[PDB]
Amino acid sequence: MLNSVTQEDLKVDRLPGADYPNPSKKYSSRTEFRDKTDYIMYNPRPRDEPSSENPVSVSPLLCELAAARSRIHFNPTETTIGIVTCGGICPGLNDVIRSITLTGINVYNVKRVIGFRFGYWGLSKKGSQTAIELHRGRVTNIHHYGGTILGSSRGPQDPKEMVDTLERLGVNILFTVGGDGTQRGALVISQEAKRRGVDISVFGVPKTIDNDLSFSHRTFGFQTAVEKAVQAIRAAYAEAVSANYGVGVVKLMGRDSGFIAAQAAVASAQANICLVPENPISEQEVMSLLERRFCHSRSCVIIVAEGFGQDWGLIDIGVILTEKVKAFLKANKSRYPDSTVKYIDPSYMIRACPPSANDALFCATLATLAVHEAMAGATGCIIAMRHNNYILVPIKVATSVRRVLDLRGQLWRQVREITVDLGSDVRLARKLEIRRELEAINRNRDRLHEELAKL
Amino acid sequence: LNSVTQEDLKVDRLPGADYPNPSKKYSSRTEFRDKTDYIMYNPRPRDEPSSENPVSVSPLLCELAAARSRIHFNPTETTIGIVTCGGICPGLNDVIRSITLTGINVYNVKRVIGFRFGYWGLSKKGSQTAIELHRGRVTNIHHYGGTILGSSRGPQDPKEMVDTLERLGVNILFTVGGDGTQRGALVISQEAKRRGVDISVFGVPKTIDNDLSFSHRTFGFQTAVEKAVQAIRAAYAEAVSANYGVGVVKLMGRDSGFIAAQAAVASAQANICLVPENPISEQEVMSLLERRFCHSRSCVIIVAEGFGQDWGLIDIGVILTEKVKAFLKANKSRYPDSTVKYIDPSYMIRACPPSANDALFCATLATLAVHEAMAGATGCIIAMRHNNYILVPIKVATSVRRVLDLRGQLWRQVREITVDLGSDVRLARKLEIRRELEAINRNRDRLHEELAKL
Amino acid sequence: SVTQEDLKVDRLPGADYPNPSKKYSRTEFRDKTDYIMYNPRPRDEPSSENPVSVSPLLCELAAARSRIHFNPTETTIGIVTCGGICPGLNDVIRSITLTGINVYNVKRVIGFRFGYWGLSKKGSQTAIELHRGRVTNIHHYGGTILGSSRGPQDPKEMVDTLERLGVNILFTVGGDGTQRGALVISQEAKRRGVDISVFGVPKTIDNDLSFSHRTFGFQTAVEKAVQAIRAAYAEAVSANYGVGVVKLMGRDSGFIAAQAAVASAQANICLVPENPISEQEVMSLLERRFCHSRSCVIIVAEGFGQDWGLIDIGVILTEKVKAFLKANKSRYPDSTVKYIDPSYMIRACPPSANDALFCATLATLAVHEAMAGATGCIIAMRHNNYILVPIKVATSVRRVLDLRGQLWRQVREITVDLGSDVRLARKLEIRRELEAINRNRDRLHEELAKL
Amino acid sequence: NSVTQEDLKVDRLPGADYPNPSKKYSSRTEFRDKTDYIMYNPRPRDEPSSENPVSVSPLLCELAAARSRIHFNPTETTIGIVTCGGICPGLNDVIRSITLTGINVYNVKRVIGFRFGYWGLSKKGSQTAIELHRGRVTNIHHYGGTILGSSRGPQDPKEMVDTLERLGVNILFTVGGDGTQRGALVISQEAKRRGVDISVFGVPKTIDNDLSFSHRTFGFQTAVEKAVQAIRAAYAEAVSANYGVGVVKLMGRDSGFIAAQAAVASAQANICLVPENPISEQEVMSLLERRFCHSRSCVIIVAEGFGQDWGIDIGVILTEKVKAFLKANKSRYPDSTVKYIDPSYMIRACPPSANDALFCATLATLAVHEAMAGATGCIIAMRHNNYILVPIKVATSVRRVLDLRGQLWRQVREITVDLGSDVRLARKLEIRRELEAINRNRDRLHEELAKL
Ligand SMILES: Nc1ncnc2c1ncn2[C@@H]1O[C@H](COP(=O)(O)O)[C@@H](O)[C@H]1O
Ligand SMILES: Nc1ncnc2c1ncn2[C@@H]1O[C@H](COP(=O)(O)O)[C@@H](O)[C@H]1O
Ligand SMILES: Nc1ncnc2c1ncn2[C@@H]1O[C@H](COP(=O)(O)O)[C@@H](O)[C@H]1O
Ligand SMILES: Nc1ncnc2c1ncn2[C@@H]1O[C@H](COP(=O)(O)O)[C@@H](O)[C@H]1O
Repeated sequence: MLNSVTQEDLKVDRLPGADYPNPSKKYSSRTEFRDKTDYIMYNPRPRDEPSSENPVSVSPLLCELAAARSRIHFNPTETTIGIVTCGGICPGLNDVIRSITLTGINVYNVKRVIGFRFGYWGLSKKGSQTAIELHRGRVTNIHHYGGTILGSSRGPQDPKEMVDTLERLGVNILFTVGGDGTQRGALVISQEAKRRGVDISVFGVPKTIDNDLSFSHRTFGFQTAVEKAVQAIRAAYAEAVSANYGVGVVKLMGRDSGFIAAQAAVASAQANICLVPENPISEQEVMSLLERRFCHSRSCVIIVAEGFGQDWGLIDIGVILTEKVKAFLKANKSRYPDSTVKYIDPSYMIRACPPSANDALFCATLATLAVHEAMAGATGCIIAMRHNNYILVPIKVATSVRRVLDLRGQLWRQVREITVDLGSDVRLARKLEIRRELEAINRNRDRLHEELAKL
Repeated sequence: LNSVTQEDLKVDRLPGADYPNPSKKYSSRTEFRDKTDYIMYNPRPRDEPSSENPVSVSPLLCELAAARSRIHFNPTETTIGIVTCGGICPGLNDVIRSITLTGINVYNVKRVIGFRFGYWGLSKKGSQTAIELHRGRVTNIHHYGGTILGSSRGPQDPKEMVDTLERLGVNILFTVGGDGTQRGALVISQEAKRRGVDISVFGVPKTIDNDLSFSHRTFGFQTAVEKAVQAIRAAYAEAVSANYGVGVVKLMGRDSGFIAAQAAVASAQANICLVPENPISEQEVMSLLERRFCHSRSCVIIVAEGFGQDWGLIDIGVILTEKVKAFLKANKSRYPDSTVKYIDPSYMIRACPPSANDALFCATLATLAVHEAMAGATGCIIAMRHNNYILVPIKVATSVRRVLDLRGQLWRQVREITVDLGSDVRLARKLEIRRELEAINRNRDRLHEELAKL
Repeated sequence: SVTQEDLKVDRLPGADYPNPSKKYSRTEFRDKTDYIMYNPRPRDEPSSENPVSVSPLLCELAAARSRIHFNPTETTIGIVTCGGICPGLNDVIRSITLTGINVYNVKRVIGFRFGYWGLSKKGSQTAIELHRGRVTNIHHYGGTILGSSRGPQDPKEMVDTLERLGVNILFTVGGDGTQRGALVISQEAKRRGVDISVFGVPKTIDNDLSFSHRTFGFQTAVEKAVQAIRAAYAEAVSANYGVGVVKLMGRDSGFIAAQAAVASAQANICLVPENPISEQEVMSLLERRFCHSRSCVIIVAEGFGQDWGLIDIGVILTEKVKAFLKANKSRYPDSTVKYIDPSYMIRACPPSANDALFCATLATLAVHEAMAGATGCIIAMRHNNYILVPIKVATSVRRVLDLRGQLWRQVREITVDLGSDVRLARKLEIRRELEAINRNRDRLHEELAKL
Repeated sequence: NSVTQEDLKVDRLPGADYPNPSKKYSSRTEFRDKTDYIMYNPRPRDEPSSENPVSVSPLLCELAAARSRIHFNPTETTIGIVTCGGICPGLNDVIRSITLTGINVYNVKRVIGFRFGYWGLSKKGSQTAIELHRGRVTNIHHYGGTILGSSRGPQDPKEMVDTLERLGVNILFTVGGDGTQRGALVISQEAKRRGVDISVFGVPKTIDNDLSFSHRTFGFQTAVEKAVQAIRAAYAEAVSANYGVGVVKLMGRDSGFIAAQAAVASAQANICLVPENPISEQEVMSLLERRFCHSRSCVIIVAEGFGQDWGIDIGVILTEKVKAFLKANKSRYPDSTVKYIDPSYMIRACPPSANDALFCATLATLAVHEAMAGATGCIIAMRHNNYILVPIKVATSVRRVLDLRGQLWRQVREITVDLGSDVRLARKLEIRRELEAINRNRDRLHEELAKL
């Protein structure tokens, strides 16, 4: 499916012609704009052992790098930019709206920037009345608060009606901020526009807090969601450690992927069990890990992605896991007397907020390069990040496959180093830990008796 | 330089891997590594896209860090030492905690020792103060700033220090510190080899400035940016609250501008960003200020501590503030009742617990450092490039300092948000008035309509 | 019904020792009991003579005393934390310990583990020695280093433990249940003629203590509640006809819901147990908000609407708002409802700076007054001063929002009313906005003429 | 205080001809028919008797509340707002709550924001004045500074009342310090002289919490929150060094309220230096050397107003002198380190704490209630947990300062180092307490280990 992917699948569509010079006065000289397309390897691992001659990629694939171009497709002073935000909100939405608007105006001096309201609905004939004019002063402070100043909706709309609106308002570039659904719909707008011979770029900024985009290592807002998940885990840990046989359960977003659950688990440094849809395990296996933790520890923290254990009945795995942990501890009152289970569901608090500084940097940079490349005629593509570089990826290939935790990858390996195992001798482990602690006590006893001898 | 060879990147291994990895953390024993895996130093292709697979611009391959099938040290007889040197940095306690817990929870090591107050803690007098790091001692240390071991800047006698490592039975010393510390670490490694003593010395790079070669990110850097942004928000609030207000923020960056540059973009409020890599004159700075003040009533200036050392080691924050005040006083006629507010957050950007993303990074660096030291790696540091954890010999890592690429992606992003001298500011304001009048008129129309149906 | 005798704070017999504190001259310790008025409102108009209280009642002020009941170098302090955790618990443990050691140089400080269970014969084995180095950093994280439990224990068994370990002062950190049990320990100790102060630090995040304006951790719970409301508002304002529902703690009182509502500055409806209103009245307020606004934020205390069918009012209110909006798709098309329950996140955290100050001060004065023989009482705050209140009166009556008080009045100024003409209001607001647009249009056409 | 009940009598514009239009309260009984009072000092003069207690002070302060009858006709009323002096956390919250109370409660005709302090009411400056409608203030509470802007300067009172007349302003809210409120009283009096119907009503802005007839000013608690952030950093630097010293300078030109509360709130302070308690260079170094007897780190908090006799930036000077002292004593304190943090404007140029947002909204809301009800020449303040009105004249006569015999300063001294206590005896007893812990732990561990 992913080994099915060819260099042609990664070839980024360009509208015909680059007839205008880049007006940007932001770089030192004109040599810092790009004459030609530069690439980066999809997989920078070598195929063979080190030789005398240079290394060769395991993969045939090259990803197009995003940068400001010498020659652009759209005449800046006649260009109108449209922005639309679709689906659930995500930290940094306002940062993206702000940076598209300011890059369009401060760098390219575009005629006009339009904000379509409440998702694709804003491009319907009735909805287009609500469209707002984004001037520089309108976006100055929007990055301080959560949500989208434009609003969102999950619905699709009639592509014919939507391209009617883009024509009527003279929109030459539409930036679609949304998930796979939105970008699939964006590609349909691009194709309807081409069919009518209308000069319109449609350019996607991927919005998925779950970080489940293929050809991508990081989507905007994900790191912020982890920051907030850690806040919920700290609370769960405080509840759990404050009880004799205390259990803290945190449910986090992750419908089909466990990236938030896994990173939050490691980042918290307090997680004992981490449950993700990629690693389905039974009720009985979970309770085994709990009873193992309780052998020589009096508290347990369980992180569960909302997508985990859908076969345990779209159902609330947080409530169900909490019931089953309570049921298990009640069945074993003799071993775990006066046990307590505390459940935390931070739900929307991890996505409905302003971004972390690192996410603000990322949002601004994604938005800025998106405008550079759309001005330079890029269409039917998304901007993404891989191996620390900003790349362009056609929507078709990006929306064909969902990314998921590699259970043999680096992150999941780190999760297993901090969580409880069934393999290791827990009695032997406690025996050695008592020795390490007695050695500390005895060195302290000695250093103290010494200090006390000199008063 | 471009005179770096594959041999410069070859990571030293102590002789023998006689023990199986005891780790019970992974699903099966196939998830440990039989052989050394590599990643390209430069994953850009040399030629245009062909029929055959792409080829690196660079000959160089960096060794990837991972848990190994076979390890050099007998876990239940192994003693780990930790020492923290130099200025503190967000995540120091996270690193101490993760070395300790990886050593104990994964490898079941005999003992973990924390040497106090840097290399001084391995001197004969200083070794009395060494503390026993058991699991219960490190449980909560990640909640607060600084180092539970303490630091010092000083070097010590390598002979005296290897005496201490022998006497206390230390098999692995983790050196958390800057180039100075890692150069000294390599000398400990070599003194140990000279005496035929079985000791790995393994570096965790500590530099908040993110100025490590063969590296894209050092621990604590992202946290320093988070705190720099806090100082810029304050500077902006002061500046925008005044008619012709100027906010000046000085940030760390002795020889590099990574913190200044990322904080500038991350704040989204910066107008001028001054870094040692791009020396410009007093007159050029005041030009950018006067340009900002053409059609704006506030200006925010970020300055790295290393910028403008030629302006007559010296506090560029205080000097830049004096000169901006002097310039605005000389021009009261154009800029009446101007205000200049100076913020130096200094140690507040490094003396704190890490961001979540830095906690993840610290724990992962520390964990892989223990895997690789157990597996016999010595005279090297762990680092991050292109989103992967790699090993790099200390010799090459300490030969050259990393610095902003003025033609790189970050510095390009800084210039998109900051003031330029090239663009017509009168034309720009003319067009912005048009865009704003169009907004006002569409709103005026939607309102006259809503009002007709009330 | 409360009399001056109900407020008389019990003192153990004798003050035979000088206060050893070298922190302050000796004139800054107190010779005699000082008081503050329960109600500092005047009975009569302003006169020639000084004003006179509406209330006969005087509350005893807390301060370090010249003469103390316990011999410091022979005194052992016990600490126990009971019930659900609360922001600043570790700050209180830390300040009791450091005041005991740094100020009074007490022999020993013992931390009983997991609530009153820690003073049972089996539980007392787990008791920990609180020396100065053990508490240095505990204020950086949430929960209690001692642990908690809800259970009571045999008072006879517990006073056995206090005798065996030589505990002279037990600090009981907990709610009314805990302090009622604390008073029983105090009385069992007196019955056996054993020299033991039992002194309460009130733990209730709900701020529902009588003879009190503020309990520790409450302001921190509000800080975290506001975080949940900001998220609810971001969800709601990002939707056409969006509704954000936040459930907050408040089993019997609405202090958190009310303060969070005002502090957020984003609340449209605030539902508290003190003001029971019907499903139909709530939906009336929603439909009123939606007349000329596209978002609504609803704060609901967990104790509100228990007659709507112990039950999760957050889930039930959310279902009913969804049901109401679905029944009215014609007026509110593509409406969305987002529910946030921050639950334990508002109590399982380190305190705000203002709560750290409060916790340290409560704990420090608690140690001063227990050393000075105070027993069977709690320390509390009224009218910006630290006071002592006997447990008996403090545990007789629960405090609840005054619907005619200053806070609830402020909640109603920011929330939607049924009384006002919404059409007239929108008419005038369009005028105010058009005046802004027209002045801006003029200032811009001018600036542009001189470019 | 030579202060009399007459000094506290709050001026009312003549007439209350309009009913309160507020539909926010359940019924009309929740508005106030008459002025209610609270005692300046609620401490009793005599011991508990049969009869009710009597105040030590003759003074009664007027309580702030929404009134049954108001002076200004709401639908013809224009509110002006001006922000003067250095910014302070919650400025935008105050602008927002004045605007929303004016519009949502009273349905006032118009709200005007004068820009860059009193300058905005000058004839040239009034061109820049902005229209505050409901939509303009929705989100301003999320960020620091003032959307109106500030300046320190006074202006011609004649010119300013000219502007208020021309624009039809009936209420001017003056957000600023004593300087601003003194100038506000002059506007009030110039308006009265011309027989023009104008309330001038002050919202006190001082982060230092140095207002008389007041226990808390808006933004103070937020400044403490941020000061603690600087102290945590200082402590991390200091504890990470052998003989480490962290020095934090905080605002406090004439008062030490921020320094004192930050010291206690941080729980990490060893020395706290405030202008109210001037002590010598030699006395400071005595406290440092005492801390270093049995501790390896010291945190020193210094208010900017401390040690003006030291012969100016007290932060830089104290740091130099501590370095000089430790260098003179290398033998006792080898490889010592001193780290200086000046958070300066970071403690005031930010959005408020939740508790300060509550306070700002409440101050602003009651300010509008009372100005609509004809109050003028006064400020709103908080004492003993209640909102009160205080004439500007008395409020601007005297500065408030730490009581060195008061409750807060006593709490500072409980946590800081003393010279009086036997440090050898103290360490002896602390080693005993720690050995008792070690021995109980050694026992519990040998036991657990015997049963595996
Ligand atoms: N290598 C590691 N890095 C970071 N956190 C870890 C690591 N190993 C374990 N942890 C976490 O740290 C906690 C230590 O507390 P405890 O398990 O009670 O000793 C464990 O519960 C894990 O949640
Ligand atoms: N492309 C961009 N992305 C992010 N921040 C930017 C960008 N362009 C400008 N900014 C910042 O946004 C601010 C907007 O304020 P103003 O220029 O006063 O409208 C500028 O001063 C910059 O600091
Ligand atoms: N006097 C006030 N003080 C503080 N917040 C208020 C006040 N009046 C209203 N609010 C809040 O501020 C919001 C203003 O935004 P909007 O209602 O959309 O105009 C209201 O919905 C209330 O939550
Ligand atoms: N009663 C108290 N309440 C709060 N903080 C205190 C108290 N006594 C001392 N402190 C602070 O707690 C710190 C404890 O660290 P140490 O002095 O090393 O034990 C002291 O340095 C003071 O800053």
